[PDB]
Amino acid sequence: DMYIERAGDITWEKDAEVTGNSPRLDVTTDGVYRVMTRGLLGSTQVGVGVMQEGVFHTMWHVTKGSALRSGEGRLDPYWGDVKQDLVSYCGPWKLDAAWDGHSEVQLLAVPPGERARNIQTLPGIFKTKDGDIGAVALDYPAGTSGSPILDKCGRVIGLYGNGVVIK
Ligand SMILES: C[C@H](Cc1ccccc1)[n+]1c/c(=N\C(=O)Nc2cccc(C(F)(F)F)c2)o[nH]1
Repeated sequence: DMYIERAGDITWEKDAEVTGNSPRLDVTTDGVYRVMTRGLLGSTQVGVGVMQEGVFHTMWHVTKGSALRSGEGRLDPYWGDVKQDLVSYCGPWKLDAAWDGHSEVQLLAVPPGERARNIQTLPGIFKTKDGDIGAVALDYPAGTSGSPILDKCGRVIGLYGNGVVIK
């Protein structure tokens, strides 16, 4: 039994936390949800995801294509990609926004057993083997993966877990 419970609103918080890990630039209803999996003993958060325009968005490794219970209703997967590590439920992919490249972002981190929180940060670019990946330099536990990363205009520009390749 894999299910979703709501974590909070998707907003750019003006008085958000600011990380010391990076340098500064200059001196059905929508929201974030915890993807859970109940067991014999207790319950355990496997990931995070975004509900937007009647479509639930998360990463493939969280659910692995499993149907999600949502209180009374049930959510079947519509589309996915294993190599990109993405999956949508109830409709096609709707998060069309992207990082501009010259701005700070807010990670709306939704960690396991802990409240949702915005952390402001400048993304770095890391030359990995087989790509220059852009990433937010913030280590959160596994189960936080799928947490949305936001721009100043409120839009989800990426999901936390794996970085983003640049070509
Ligand atoms: C700290 C750790 C570092 C790490 C990175 C990759 C592999 C292994 C380790 N890390 C980063 C992370 N996620 C993102 O940075 N995601 C993201 C997605 C789209 C867009 C943006 C952008 F807006 F910053 F560019 C970021 O998850 N973990």
